[PDB]
Parts: sequence; structure tokens; C-alpha cells
Amino acid sequence: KKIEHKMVAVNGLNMHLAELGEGPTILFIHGFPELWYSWRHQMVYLAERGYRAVAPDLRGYGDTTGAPLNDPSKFSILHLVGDVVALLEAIALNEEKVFVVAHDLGAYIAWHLCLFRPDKVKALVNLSVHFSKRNPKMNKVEGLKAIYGEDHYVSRFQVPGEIEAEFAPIGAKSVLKKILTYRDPAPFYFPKGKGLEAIPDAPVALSSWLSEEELDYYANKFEQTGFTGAVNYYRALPINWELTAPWTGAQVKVPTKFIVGEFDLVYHIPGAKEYIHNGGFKKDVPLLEEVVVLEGAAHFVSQERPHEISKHIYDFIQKF
Repeated sequence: KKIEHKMVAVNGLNMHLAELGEGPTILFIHGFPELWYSWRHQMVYLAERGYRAVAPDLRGYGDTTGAPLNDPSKFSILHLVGDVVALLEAIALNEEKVFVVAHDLGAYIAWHLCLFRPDKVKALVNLSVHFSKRNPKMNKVEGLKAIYGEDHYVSRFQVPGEIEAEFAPIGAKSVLKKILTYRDPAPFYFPKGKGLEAIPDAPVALSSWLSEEELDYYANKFEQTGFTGAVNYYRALPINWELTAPWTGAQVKVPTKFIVGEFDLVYHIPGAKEYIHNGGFKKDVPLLEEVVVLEGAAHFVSQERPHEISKHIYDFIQKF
């Protein structure tokens, strides 16, 4: 009937889980700066078609508690995959393998889940963030800084306290509205002191997919938690690069479908389109099926194009 919420002890956290439906499990993993709630439309669509949809708030987000906000080292990709493995052990006890659907930093987590524990995943649908072949020369923060400079969001998120202080006088609702409705293919810039002024606005009609009630759901949660938990994922990127050196040259061996919006800023990182479409991606992910690009859509595809995303998930997982 209705979406059920519970709290589950996992990997030192008290994790909030939302759940709908009965049948084979699909784990949904949200992105930045989002919540379990970003999957609202898919949960309904797949539950109606005989699956059990489960979507947690990740470490540092929403109603999930226990991670120390003052130590970004506890938001490493090893901690995060640890969370997910523990979650699956707690909530999918009689399914050796489950389906995984993920978006943005959720997809970053999912790629590493499949590297570390392919035995847990039956098939994967990842949105927005393609596999990143580890660059042995430098970490991702340094790479993106070399391209886009110091005001690039990844660079600005690095120093603890700074982006939090930038957002404080603006309020969570304005920050989330600006990010959620963003449509330009350039990365976000947060120059010191300029608030949201360096972020262009699209015509209002292009965000009619986001109701005021939906926006308020996010704004209310983030008013309470703040942004430190979410931003700490980016502060951990340098250590993530060091910690993942053992998987140089390793392939993801799980059957995979990848989907991205035409206007997604990640899709416009220099080299990404080449990697995705011209063979590199398929080499790292040998069971990657045909890549899907959603024409006229931007980053938040699960909410902007819910039917297309829901159906793409259903059609993929039905093959198994």
C-alpha cells in the first residue's frame, strides 16, 4: 500500500531505509545532494510490477545517523561500499544477488561495489556518472581543478567550513532549488562570497517536473542536517584515489546499463563522451549494454523523466 520507513543498524550507522513492494529486491542508491526520496517515482512503478524497491538515505544524509561530520575520512569509498554490503546482509538475507540502480555519487558507489563484491550484484543500472578509470597521475580533485580552476564546485567543497558558511545566509531551500533546476552543461562554480550568483537559471517552465511540495521535502531535511555530510563525500575524493590503487586494470564484470541526460554537466567533462561512446567504457565494463542518452534532459533524470527512467529499469531487469 504505502511506502514503509525503517531504521537498520549497519556498519556503525543507524540507516534510514524506505521500502515498497514484494518480490525480488532492487536497491536504489541516491546522489548529491539528494535523498531516498529522489527515487519516489521508480519505487512506485517497479513495486506495481512485482519488485521490492528499497532506497536508503546514505551516510551523512537525511535520517541516517552516526557518521562524524567533522572527519571526512569516514566518508571514503571503502566506508561507503562497507555501508552498502552491510545493508544488503541485513535486509536481503535470502537473495545472494540483488539488482542495483544508482545515480550520481550513488553510481560512483555502485561501480566500486561491483569491483569489490561482484558476488552481491545481479545487474546494474547506473545514471549520470560513468565508470572512471583511475588516473595514476593525479586524483580527481586535482584533475578537475587543472581544467576548471579554483571556483569549480569540487575545489570549493574541499576546505571544511567554507561551502557551509557560503550557504548559511542563503538557506537550504534556495540552494536546493538552484541545484535541482540547473540545466547548463558547464560545471557549478561557487566563487567565494558570491553565493549562487555564478549559476545560470533556465526558463522556469523547464522545471515544472519539481513541485513546491517536492522541493520542500528536500529543503526541510537539509535545513535540519546541513550540507556537511553530503559535501564530505567530495572532501574524501583525494583519499579515495589513494585507497583504490589495488583495482588498477580491473574490470567491472556485472551486466550493466548506463543512462545519461543530454545536458548533464558530468557528461560534458572533457574526454567523457569519447570514453563513453568510442570503446573505453566497454573495455572497463565488458557486459555494458547499449548506452542511453535522454534527449533534452539534464542531470536529475529520475525526477525529470520518471517514466522513461522507470521503464528503462524495468525493461533491463526483466531480461534476467
